[PDB]
Amino acid sequence: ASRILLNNGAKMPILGLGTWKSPPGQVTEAVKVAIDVGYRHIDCAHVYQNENEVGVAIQEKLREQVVKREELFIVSKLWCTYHEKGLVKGACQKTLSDLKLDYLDLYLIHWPTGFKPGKEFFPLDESGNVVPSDTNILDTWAAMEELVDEGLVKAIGISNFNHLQVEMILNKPGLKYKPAVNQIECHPYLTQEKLIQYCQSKGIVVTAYSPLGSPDRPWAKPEDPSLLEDPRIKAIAAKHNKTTAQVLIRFPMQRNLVVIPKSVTPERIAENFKVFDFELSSQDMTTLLSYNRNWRVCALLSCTSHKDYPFHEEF
Ligand SMILES: NC(=O)c1ccc[n+]([C@@H]2O[C@H](COP(=O)([O-])OP(=O)(O)OC[C@H]3O[C@@H](n4cnc5c(N)ncnc54)[C@H](OP(=O)(O)O)[C@@H]3O)[C@@H](O)[C@H]2O)c1
Ligand SMILES: O=C(O)COc1cc(F)ccc1C(=O)NCc1ccccc1
Repeated sequence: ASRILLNNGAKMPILGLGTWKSPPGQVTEAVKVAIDVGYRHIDCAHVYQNENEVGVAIQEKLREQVVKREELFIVSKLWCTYHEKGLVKGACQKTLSDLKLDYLDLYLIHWPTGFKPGKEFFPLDESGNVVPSDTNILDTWAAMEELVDEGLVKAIGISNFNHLQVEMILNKPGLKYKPAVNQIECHPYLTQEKLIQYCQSKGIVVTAYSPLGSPDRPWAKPEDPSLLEDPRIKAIAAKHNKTTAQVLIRFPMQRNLVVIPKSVTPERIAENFKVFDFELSSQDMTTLLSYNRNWRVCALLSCTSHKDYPFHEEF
């Protein structure tokens, strides 16, 4: 099936288009192309600095009647400097304004780490440490719940939450809406079995980010592992007459995950969508899982001292 049922009753397309690092001068056409070739889910964030341009594409396709709003699933994320309960609504409204929408299908707490509010996405002390917020994440969650009740978002969720942090939300006194989704890094070098099992057992859908290993991540080093160039994954792809990227996208789909590969290249946007016509064997799946190295694309040293930094825990 092309969609997965969320715990709010809505269906979420299991394939979406990522937009982190998509240049503002290219992302409008990227999203237009994606919608033209069948994508119905776009993953966005305020911190990506391109929501206005993403919105231009969505709006044109709605105006052109290529797709109805109800058929789209648009996701964005609350940045760390907006965890203060009194700032959450305004942050959501800014994202809605930029995307030119009157609701989001899903709004995520981007990271469990709250930062000092202000214009800077990463406010630093004079010694280079990120400056935290004293806001409790349970209070941030209550503010997210208000967005559902005010009609700004259809679903709320979390991102980069470790299992104890997910548990904190699930155990929140007076919890009104469970998180619908936990969006986490996941690919054959960071397979996330423990966290995935935990979330799924609680009815939380997992979205896999950086499924191709984020080769355009700005902190990449030449000697880093490369999923797209792994000869073992290439061999599995060859067996199926698919590309390595297509195998990397199909892999999380067969684990009942949502997956959000990013591209601004029209040929690749189309390629990445052509993943509903083959099946990896159980053996293929277990073989891909065996490549786990606990290797993370997404982490940040400046935030490792933050009390809510998610990656000290095993999972
Ligand atoms: N919640 C979070 O904290 C978080 C963190 C990271 C990512 N994300 C989300 O997840 C999305 C995906 O992750 P990502 O952007 O880190 O990396 P990714 O999707 O794993 O990889 C993107 C890179 O792969 C290239 N690529 C795409 N398709 C390809 C294909 N078929 N063949 C060869 N190369 C291909 C892209 O190049 P071109 O664009 O030049 O074609 C780009 O350099 C992000 O854009 C964002 O929406 C969320
Ligand atoms: O956060 C994303 O979606 C992708 O990464 C970025 C995307 C951006 F646009 C800007 C920054 C980052 C970044 O460094 N993230 C790592 C991080 C952020 C916050 C707390 C702990 C680790």
